[PDB]
Amino acid sequence: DDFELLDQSELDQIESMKSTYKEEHPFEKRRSEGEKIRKKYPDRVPVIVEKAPKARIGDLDKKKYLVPSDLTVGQFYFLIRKRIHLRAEDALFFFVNNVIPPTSATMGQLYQEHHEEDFFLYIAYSDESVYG
Repeated sequence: DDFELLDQSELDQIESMKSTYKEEHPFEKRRSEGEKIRKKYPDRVPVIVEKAPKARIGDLDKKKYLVPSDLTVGQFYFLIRKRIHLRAEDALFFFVNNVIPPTSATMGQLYQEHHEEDFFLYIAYSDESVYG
């Protein structure tokens, strides 16, 4: 009948993606490490990469990556996929705040828009194209 007005704010209402890393490392320790690493490497951003709970592909043992601010999401996909156990026929998707980012985005763009108050950017991955 009538139009439905979609609002960007809806994206922000979803609950945060799971992060064992956040839960098991006290906030102040994370924030101190993130601030220090940002000062040390002004051309890089610190990223935490974790499996979405519903993902059906292999887990990732190493979570902490320091990435060039100009690396693109497509390049990051290549590098991270190399480290996960999945079939060539398995898919791989990344999520930042529950949303799949563009292949063309840079890690510095994602970091500026989405880093948390500990100065880390959190990315989840799944073989499914929805976070859960």
